[PDB]
Amino acid sequence: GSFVEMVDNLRGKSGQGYYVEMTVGSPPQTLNILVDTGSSNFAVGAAPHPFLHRYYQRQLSSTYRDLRKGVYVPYTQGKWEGELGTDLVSIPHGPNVTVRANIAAITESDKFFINGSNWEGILGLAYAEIARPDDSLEPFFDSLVKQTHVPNLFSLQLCGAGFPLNQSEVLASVGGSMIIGGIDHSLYTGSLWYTPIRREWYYEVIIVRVEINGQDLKMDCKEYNYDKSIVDSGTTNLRLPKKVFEAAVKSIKAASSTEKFPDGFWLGEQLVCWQAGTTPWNIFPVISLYLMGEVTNQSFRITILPQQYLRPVEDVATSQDDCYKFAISQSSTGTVMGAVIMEGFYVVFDRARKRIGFAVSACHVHDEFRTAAVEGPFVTLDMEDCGYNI
Ligand SMILES: CN1C(=N)NC(c2ccccc2)(c2ccccc2)C1=O
Repeated sequence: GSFVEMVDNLRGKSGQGYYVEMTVGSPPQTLNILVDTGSSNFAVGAAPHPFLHRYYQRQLSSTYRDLRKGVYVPYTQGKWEGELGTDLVSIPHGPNVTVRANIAAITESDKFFINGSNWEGILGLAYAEIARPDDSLEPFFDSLVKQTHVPNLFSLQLCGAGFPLNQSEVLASVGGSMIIGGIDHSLYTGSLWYTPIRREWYYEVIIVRVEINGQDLKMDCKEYNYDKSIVDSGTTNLRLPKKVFEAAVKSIKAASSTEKFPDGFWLGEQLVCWQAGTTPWNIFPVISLYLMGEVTNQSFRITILPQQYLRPVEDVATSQDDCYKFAISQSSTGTVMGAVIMEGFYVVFDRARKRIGFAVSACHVHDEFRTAAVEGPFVTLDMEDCGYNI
């Protein structure tokens, strides 16, 4: 492990997000910032909000520069709005550099901040193409690489605890690592396998085959990537296109048929509980996603356990039962490999070589009988046809 200063610099959990400490302005203002590979703006709370105990105070920063431009960011379940500017930014448990970066000072929001998440802003790590208002607003990572000698690569080890963390525990617990400019070999086991970044906007990838307990879902592979497949630390669940979700849920139900679960469970709305320590992991299947390899006609697979796709939640009665929600849900916007999937792996965002690496995480939750896996190669034909075109 050659990046000790950055190891264990994340906190949080899949449901509320994983965050890294950052500083903004002169003198430095410390904020906790959501690590989001699914967006491209660096945006921070800059006005009082009921869910924020701190926020960016531009009037207190001598290095603040006003860009005299507003930004309006609506998304499916809410929105944020703010004022654009630039300031000096650092990552205390990061590279030892300070950069001048764009900052959207959030002045108004709806269902953006999450009560008790402990973060006050978001770090959009994807590409300029999806930055708001447009691609002229340089993302943080682009600024960092341009201004310093930091290599154009970052890697994420998101560590799910495998059980619920209360308010005190989640603040005191290590949630993982964000390695800026490198790969830390202590964070994974086995080999790193790489899939191409199809296009630089979201971190888009191509899924070529899906299995549930080794059984091929047998859908036309274009369905798996309709209308895109992305790697997103800012999404909790593994989200699948409607038809893929319907086929996967049918297969997962069939594999786990020895126990009947309510419709609300499969809809990802309701929790299910078992007496302490009796979760029947073995009845649930493993899920393998095959990804396009770097070599022509070659693929590899990543395999997750129910310890990844069943998200630990506290019981309504804070009982001694072990409870979970089903963290696979449908999408009308393509596949999303969210935090519950990323929790199984060390994920290398190799922007320099336009590729994403996956290896079994040193912190993935498993049992004595099964582990997550990253394996290959497999001979896979016409993988280009798996990609969707509008
Ligand atoms: C799926 N997803 C995401 N990865 N980041 C969010 C986002 C952020 C900025 C602009 C559009 C979407 C997000 C993250 C945290 C809270 C709210 C929204 C979002 O909705």
